[PDB]
Amino acid sequence: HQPSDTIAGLYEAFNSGDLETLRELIAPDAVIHLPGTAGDAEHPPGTPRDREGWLGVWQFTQAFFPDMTATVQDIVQTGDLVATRCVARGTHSGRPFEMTMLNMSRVRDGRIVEHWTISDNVTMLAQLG
Amino acid sequence: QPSDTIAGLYEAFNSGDLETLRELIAPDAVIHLPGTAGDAEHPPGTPRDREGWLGVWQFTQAFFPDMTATVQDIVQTGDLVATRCVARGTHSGRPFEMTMLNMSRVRDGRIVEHWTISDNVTMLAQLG
Repeated sequence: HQPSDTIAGLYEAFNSGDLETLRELIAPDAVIHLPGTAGDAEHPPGTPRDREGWLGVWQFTQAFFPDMTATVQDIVQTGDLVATRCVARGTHSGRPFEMTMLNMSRVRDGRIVEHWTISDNVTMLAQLG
Repeated sequence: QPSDTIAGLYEAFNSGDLETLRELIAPDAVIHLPGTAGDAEHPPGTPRDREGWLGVWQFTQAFFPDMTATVQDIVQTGDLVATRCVARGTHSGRPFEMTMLNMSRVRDGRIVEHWTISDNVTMLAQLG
């Protein structure tokens, strides 16, 4: 049950802003598949990022939603693959939101080497405006 | 096994097999669809039942008639199965590949709870 612990540790580390732990738990050359909403001028929607590309997108999103946190609701493991359902909770200008996130991660030697994630952005927008 | 149920579900969606879909999904299943599947009558974040889900899926089938969903990775622990799928098709001569992530609870060989989200923005970018 080591891969499960890695992924639980990842979301803890994102919530705390713990860069050191993030960089231990994610390989520098990990293949990170972010959703099309994270697409931009240099990286069109289908294009994988590396670790620091992912942490860059995370930091941008944190600037807009400084109190956003992720809590793991379900976790399943088979071999080196871990899938998770999380709920991202925050407020925008004092109005609370709850958004589902689904993730799939490959873990090797206690580090993330591949990750897919998608968030329910439309449901979150509906709750705010 | 729960893995077999979920593999059978995506086969049945690909073939348009309503009878098998209704065998594999309980009528009272709790289906958490993304906000994109929200509607005037069903606001975003409201769960649907089976027939609500099959209603949304039938619209999506009619809109992308050559789209298929293929299970790429599947993980199982107890009654929970998560899957990563790729939805592939050519729509009006433009090819597309979009990731889908799903999580299902299976009980007595039927889906009783399901969460799904698709990478719609990536798909739209590939078509326009």
